[PDB]
Amino acid sequence: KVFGRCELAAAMKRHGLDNYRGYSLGNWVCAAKFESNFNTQATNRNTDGSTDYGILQINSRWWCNDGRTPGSRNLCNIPCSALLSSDITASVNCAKKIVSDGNGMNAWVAWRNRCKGTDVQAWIRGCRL
Ligand SMILES: [Cl-]
Ligand SMILES: [Cl-]
Ligand SMILES: [Cl-]
Ligand SMILES: [Cl-]
Ligand SMILES: [Cl-]
Ligand SMILES: [Cl-]
Ligand SMILES: [Cl-]
Ligand code: NA
Repeated sequence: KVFGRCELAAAMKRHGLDNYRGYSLGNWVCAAKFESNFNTQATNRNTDGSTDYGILQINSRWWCNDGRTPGSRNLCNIPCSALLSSDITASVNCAKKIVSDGNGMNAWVAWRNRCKGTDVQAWIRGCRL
């Protein structure tokens, strides 16, 4: 599913990502935009053979199992394809564990390079929330 901007914001808010670990909702929307373009079916292989899945491009090296990432972990105890559902519950819950790992949203390189230090609340502007 390709989410609408405010549609995704509302879904993330509902799931408690708004100000999770102090990251206002706009951070998560901004991140999702540059990770997946709001597409739950997004997948991208990394240089190391691991793959990123879903609206928040969660990595198979550490967080999910895709049957093909050698010497990887599965810290969110899920098959990676579960993250490609039109529903985002698995993504959001796994993201809560990631952003608590110590690095915050710097875990998402695209957030650090494209969202961090910007006016991220602009990503929820005009949204009814
Ligand atoms: Cl947009
Ligand atoms: Cl694997
Ligand atoms: Cl393969
Ligand atoms: Cl594991
Ligand atoms: Cl959802
Ligand atoms: Cl933090
Ligand atoms: Cl915000
Ligand atoms: Na894995």
